[PDB]
Amino acid sequence: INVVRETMVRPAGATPQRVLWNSNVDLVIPRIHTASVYFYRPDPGGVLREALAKALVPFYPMAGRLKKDENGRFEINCNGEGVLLVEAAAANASVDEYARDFAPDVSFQRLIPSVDYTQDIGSFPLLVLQITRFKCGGASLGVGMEHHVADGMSGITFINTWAAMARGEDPKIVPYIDRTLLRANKPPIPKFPHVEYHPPPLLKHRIAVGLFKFTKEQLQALKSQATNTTYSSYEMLSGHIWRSMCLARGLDDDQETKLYIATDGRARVVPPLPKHYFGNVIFTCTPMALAGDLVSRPLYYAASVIHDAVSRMNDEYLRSALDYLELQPDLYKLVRGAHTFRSPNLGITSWSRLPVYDADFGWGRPVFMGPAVIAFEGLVYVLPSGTGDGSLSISLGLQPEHMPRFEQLIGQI
Repeated sequence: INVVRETMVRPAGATPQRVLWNSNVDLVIPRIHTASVYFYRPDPGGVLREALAKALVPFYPMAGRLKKDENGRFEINCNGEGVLLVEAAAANASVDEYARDFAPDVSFQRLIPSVDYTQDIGSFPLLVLQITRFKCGGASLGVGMEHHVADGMSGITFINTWAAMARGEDPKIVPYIDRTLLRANKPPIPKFPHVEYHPPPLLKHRIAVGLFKFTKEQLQALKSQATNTTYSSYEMLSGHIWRSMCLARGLDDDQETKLYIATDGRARVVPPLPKHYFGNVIFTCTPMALAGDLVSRPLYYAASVIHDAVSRMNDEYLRSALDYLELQPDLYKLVRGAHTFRSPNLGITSWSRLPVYDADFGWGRPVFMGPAVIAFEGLVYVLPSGTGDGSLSISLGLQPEHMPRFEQLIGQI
């Protein structure tokens, strides 16, 4: 990959010099990962830059820097120091030479800046953006965001705002920037045990990435296997992936397994949070069951443990977690990235609700929106459909000798 330019873009002007306090859910997050790649194709530089500065007027926390206070608690120091925007060019080109089946791999890590977090926090950009053009109109947007500034939803809002501005339009949107709403009460009064942050079950006493497609003529069936109640397609798919991995890993029947589902609390908090709330609201929801009960009983049981676990996270339960996390012994060791989604556990983060394919700059809309590289096993990305099909794709990492099976049980609905 060749590089034409590298610019540290700061807001167009007039930005507050805040220091944003961060809510407990603004601190417990898996690392600074959350990378993303956007793939474009032809349709029917001097503008992408100024649109970023214009979009950094309302979203000034993105142009800030990471900082600790006197207690070591992480903050967002609104420096206005800027966001890194790179415009790359590839000689070899052929976007699908490059992306091929769009499955994540190390070559996607090259559509993204290198950046050393190990350095001092106050002097790396919280967000980096790369624009890599190809041979006949292929474009690639790489996004690398720090978790302590905003969640995925608030990050996609920015990319959409940036794209809406580059189109020659205007944002309409003012972000709500105040994390004191999710402040735990004084004193913390937990009402639940909160097994979400309990240690995961242990397996009873590098890798291969896999991208899998679910047509619409597959999701129909899952809705056909639904019974007292009747569950939804995503709840079936999720349990289907839970069921498949429990069989792909050859788990013993009496083993406890844990599914780490990220949950958006913006809508279930009373009173409801403001629109365009800028921050991290992602709460953890962990349904659990024995490995045998998932795979021996019908698929609607796997949704039963998933649905009843998500339906328990009401305003009384979410605010009880904020009080709960205030009492934890170490602030960021509940952060568990590299070996929590080990066997027999797993994690499923879904993007089937974020307006992902709304990043039209003028080159059309994305054909692809997905993660750059799979770090390790256990994390399932529920991709959204771009062609309006009603489809649903998933990307996944597993041990090299569990993927050949996992591919065989996923295809059988």
